[PDB]
Amino acid sequence: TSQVRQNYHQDSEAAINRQINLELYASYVYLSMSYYFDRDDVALKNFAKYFLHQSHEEREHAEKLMKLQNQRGGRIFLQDIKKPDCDWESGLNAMECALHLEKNVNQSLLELHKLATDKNDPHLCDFIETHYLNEQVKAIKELGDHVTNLRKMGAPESGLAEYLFDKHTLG
Amino acid sequence: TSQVRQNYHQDSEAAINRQINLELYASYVYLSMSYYFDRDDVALKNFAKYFLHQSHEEREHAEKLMKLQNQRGGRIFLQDIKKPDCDWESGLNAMECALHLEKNVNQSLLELHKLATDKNDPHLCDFIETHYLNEQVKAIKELGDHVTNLRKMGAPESGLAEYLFDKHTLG
Amino acid sequence: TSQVRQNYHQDSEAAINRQINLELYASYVYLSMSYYFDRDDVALKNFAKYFLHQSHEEREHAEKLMKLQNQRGGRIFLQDIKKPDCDWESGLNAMECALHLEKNVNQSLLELHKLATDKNDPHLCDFIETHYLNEQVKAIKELGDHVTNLRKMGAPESGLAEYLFDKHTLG
Amino acid sequence: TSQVRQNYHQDSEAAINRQINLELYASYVYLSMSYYFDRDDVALKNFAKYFLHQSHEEREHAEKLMKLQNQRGGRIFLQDIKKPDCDWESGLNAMECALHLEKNVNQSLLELHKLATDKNDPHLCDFIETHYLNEQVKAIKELGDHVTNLRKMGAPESGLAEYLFDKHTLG
Amino acid sequence: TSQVRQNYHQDSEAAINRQINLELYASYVYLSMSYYFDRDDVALKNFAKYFLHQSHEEREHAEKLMKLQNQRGGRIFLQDIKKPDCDWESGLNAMECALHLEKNVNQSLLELHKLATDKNDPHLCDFIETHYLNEQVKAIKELGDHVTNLRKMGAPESGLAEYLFDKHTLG
Amino acid sequence: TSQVRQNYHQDSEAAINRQINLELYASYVYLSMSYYFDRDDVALKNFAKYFLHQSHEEREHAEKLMKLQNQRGGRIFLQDIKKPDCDWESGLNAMECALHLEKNVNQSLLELHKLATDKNDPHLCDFIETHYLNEQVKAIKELGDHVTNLRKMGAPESGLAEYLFDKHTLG
Ligand SMILES: [Cl-]
Ligand SMILES: [Cl-]
Ligand SMILES: [Cl-]
Ligand SMILES: [Cl-]
Ligand SMILES: [Cl-]
Ligand SMILES: [Cl-]
Ligand SMILES: [Fe+3]
Ligand SMILES: [Fe+3]
Ligand SMILES: [Fe+3]
Ligand SMILES: [Fe+3]
Ligand SMILES: [Fe+3]
Ligand SMILES: [Fe+3]
Ligand SMILES: [Fe+3]
Ligand SMILES: [Fe+3]
Ligand SMILES: [Fe+3]
Ligand SMILES: [Fe+3]
Ligand SMILES: [Fe+3]
Ligand SMILES: [Fe+3]
Ligand SMILES: [Fe+3]
Ligand SMILES: [Fe+3]
Ligand SMILES: [Mg+2]
Ligand SMILES: [Mg+2]
Ligand SMILES: [Mg+2]
Ligand SMILES: [Mg+2]
Ligand SMILES: [Mg+2]
Ligand SMILES: [Mg+2]
Ligand SMILES: [Mg+2]
Ligand SMILES: [Mg+2]
Ligand SMILES: [Mg+2]
Ligand SMILES: [Mg+2]
Ligand SMILES: [Mg+2]
Ligand SMILES: [Mg+2]
Ligand SMILES: [Mg+2]
Ligand SMILES: [Mg+2]
Repeated sequence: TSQVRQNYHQDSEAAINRQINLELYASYVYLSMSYYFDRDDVALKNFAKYFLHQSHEEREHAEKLMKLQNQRGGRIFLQDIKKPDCDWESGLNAMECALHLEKNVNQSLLELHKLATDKNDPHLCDFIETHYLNEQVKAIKELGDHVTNLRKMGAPESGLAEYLFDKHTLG
Repeated sequence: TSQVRQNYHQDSEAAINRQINLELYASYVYLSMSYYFDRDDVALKNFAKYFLHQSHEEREHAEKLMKLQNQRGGRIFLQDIKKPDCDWESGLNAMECALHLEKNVNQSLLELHKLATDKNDPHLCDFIETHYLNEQVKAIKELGDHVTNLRKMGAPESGLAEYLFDKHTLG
Repeated sequence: TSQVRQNYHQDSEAAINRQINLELYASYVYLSMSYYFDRDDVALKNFAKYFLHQSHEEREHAEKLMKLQNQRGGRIFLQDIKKPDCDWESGLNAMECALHLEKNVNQSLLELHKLATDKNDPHLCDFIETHYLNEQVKAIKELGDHVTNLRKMGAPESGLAEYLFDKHTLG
Repeated sequence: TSQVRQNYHQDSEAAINRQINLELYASYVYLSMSYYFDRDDVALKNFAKYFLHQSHEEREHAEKLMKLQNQRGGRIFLQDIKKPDCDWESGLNAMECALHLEKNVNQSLLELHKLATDKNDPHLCDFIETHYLNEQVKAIKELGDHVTNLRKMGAPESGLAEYLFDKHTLG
Repeated sequence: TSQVRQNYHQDSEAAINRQINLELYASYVYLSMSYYFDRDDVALKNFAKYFLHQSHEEREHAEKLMKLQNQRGGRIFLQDIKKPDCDWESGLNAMECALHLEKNVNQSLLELHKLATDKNDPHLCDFIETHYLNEQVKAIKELGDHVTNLRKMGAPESGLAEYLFDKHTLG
Repeated sequence: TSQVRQNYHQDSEAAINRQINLELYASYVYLSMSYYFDRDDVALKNFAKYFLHQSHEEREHAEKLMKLQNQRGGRIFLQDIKKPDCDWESGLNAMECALHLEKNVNQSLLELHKLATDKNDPHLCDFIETHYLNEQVKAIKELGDHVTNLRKMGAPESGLAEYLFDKHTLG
């Protein structure tokens, strides 16, 4: 029992542990997407850099939830990080799968907030709002914008489209 | 139907469209107040600059709600911007009408927040808190302070009062 | 009756009030065009910035006519700002509608100048020439140039065209 | 009755007055703790500076709640500041009493937030979250860390422990 | 019994403890005066800053007497800080009450010096002369100067007077 | 079949995929060790920073083997990252477990080199020598040095030992 713990429910402590695992899974998916574009048979350098930066951001999102667990007096509990569920076939197909991943992560964060509201934990509500909810909203909007451009340009059939998008939008 | 929309109720999307129209109406009122003080028969230069800056701020408040509608996957819907409801007769009477306008805009924002709370939209609650609620509180306090000074100085009878307030408080 | 008024006809004072309303209407149309390109299903960032800058310019054109009314001893009279008359369907269709708007605003300014010539108001003629007539001529030429490029590139069918125009001409 | 007051309940106005008194009491306790370490029979200079800085922070927390009362149109109501409830016997015993004080102040702030939630005051909820709740969480964690180090080093029996902690952790 | 104590009488040690309490009471009175001028129904910003600076100075006067108690080998003994004895009704009435407070604090310091002279404590006499007696003389003179200006200007009836004093003398 | 592949055996391509998984496992172990020292009941800040830096280094070791797979024309194949096998009980016990981990990673790299020598792959031998073998030798030596210091200082019984090591060697 922690000398610092106060107003922190056991169900919130477990939900934070489940959230950490998800953030580490998203980092793994973005790492797989990055090295697919570094292959000699795909070769889109800016797509690779974009997905590698997204992988590093998800690892920072996980480390800050681990900081929070200890700040409130909970105890961290880790599980296996699952292999990504997948072949990426093109620049367009990868951005669409990244859009569905960020919407999944956003649904979990909204569920975590409902729980923290039921347990009357206002410090935890503000933590989630401050550091996670507008970041997901901005990230999902950006991926939607990217998917729209690739399609209007002629992807996935026009191989010229993904090459020029690589230079102008990601470059 | 929007590929980015998530946890965003149709009633919240309509209430945001109504909010935009109000912000544009406040910009119009402040523009009318500014050019009344630029008249040769009134001639208070610092009152004119103060009200013109307030007009530009309300236009920025409107553009950021239009940014938000698109971020969440809603669709903007515009209506006519009504002519201001009015003659401004003095520096004091104009500050009192500006105080009643900012309290009207604050009542609408509080209603928008109650709705967003009923629909369990925590990203929208935090958006309103972060960018709108303490700004209205600071603005209403400032106008109250200004009205109190003009009255204690002898306005609207002392024409010396509004001249000296123009130089010391707004100058 | 104004201690500063001289050689300033009542018909010129009313025509200036009508001109102000038009400038504010053009600002509203350009604001609607800007946020259409910020939508997740269109996503042309440079088209959005171009139309937002045009909206701010029309608001400056209106504020300077309000300055002029007071300089000559007239009195400002405001009316409702009408909702824009419209769906924008593409980058090309929006530039064509902007070209027709700037030609409408130019026809009103030419009518205002004919009136000021009939009333032998040479200060008002020079004001319109100095600050409004070559600006409309330059603006209409620019929009004509933009429309010509989009068509020759394959718009509105080639979705690649509007993407590349966004980067090279507006970027 | 205040020309600026809006959506601000009498029960919230009284609870804010009670909160101010508590913040001033915490400043007084930290001032007593500081000068105990400045005594010739204790002589821990860095312990004295640490507790004096904590006293100044609590006085800033009180002044900002007094600013808030006036911002919302309430009226400040002051009571006597009670003498601290105490002999501090060592560096360890003082950090443990500071940990219990910061947890008491946090329980009052959580009660104030529940009240503001019942009265549907969202500006007051965000004020408390922004400026008070993560500060208490960070402060309680820091004191827990300090207590743990002193005990593991051999306090309160090892007089070497508190001397070396003074130089390395607070120095 | 203190290894450092020398030529320091028990009656001087108790009189220093009583002096500390008074300095903390003066800080509390100046804090109440400051936030009265921050109210929306008074609104004199420079009066508020002046009284807040005076509150911080009285807290420094108290901390230096606590430093002195320990320097000479005495032991600090704290009592409750009483609520201020009061409604401030105007800028003039507040300066007059501040003038009577600083004369009360000066009478206590003169009594403390008589005692230190009877006990032949020359280090304590010089301490009081160096750090306290000319400061009270300068402070009382300044308040007398301020009261004289407000009255000659027409206070408390002329509300213009306190506004202009706020800008010129305190601004 | 890869247009760039040359002198690169299928058994080497699989052994590189197994090596990647191990590097990611070591990053996970070092991340768990870091947040154990950030707990309020342990509180060794420099131990936490040391283990977090080691976690980031192992992730860089993995990304460079993924770069190498693609450089030679192989294809990356990912597996689940296993949860760490463990309670860390003290600073000493954690350094000893880190020493055994780095010796395990070194045994795998030596096996990978024997295989690359059997298949006469000299580019792969030099890659492993250049970027991995002296790094493990330096890392194992450093951990041995750390374990020796903690024991000679009195760990795990002397809680003073791990505190002072935290400040002098890691600080
Ligand atoms: Cl708890
Ligand atoms: Cl939805
Ligand atoms: Cl005329
Ligand atoms: Cl109210
Ligand atoms: Cl003595
Ligand atoms: Cl081969
Ligand atoms: Fe991201
Ligand atoms: Fe994330
Ligand atoms: Fe404003
Ligand atoms: Fe607004
Ligand atoms: Fe233009
Ligand atoms: Fe124009
Ligand atoms: Fe603190
Ligand atoms: Fe506090
Ligand atoms: Fe918030
Ligand atoms: Fe003073
Ligand atoms: Fe004093
Ligand atoms: Fe002297
Ligand atoms: Fe390492
Ligand atoms: Fe490694
Ligand atoms: Mg599996
Ligand atoms: Mg935010
Ligand atoms: Mg009407
Ligand atoms: Mg909330
Ligand atoms: Mg804020
Ligand atoms: Mg209509
Ligand atoms: Mg010209
Ligand atoms: Mg008592
Ligand atoms: Mg915060
Ligand atoms: Mg009493
Ligand atoms: Mg003498
Ligand atoms: Mg002197
Ligand atoms: Mg297992
Ligand atoms: Mg080498």
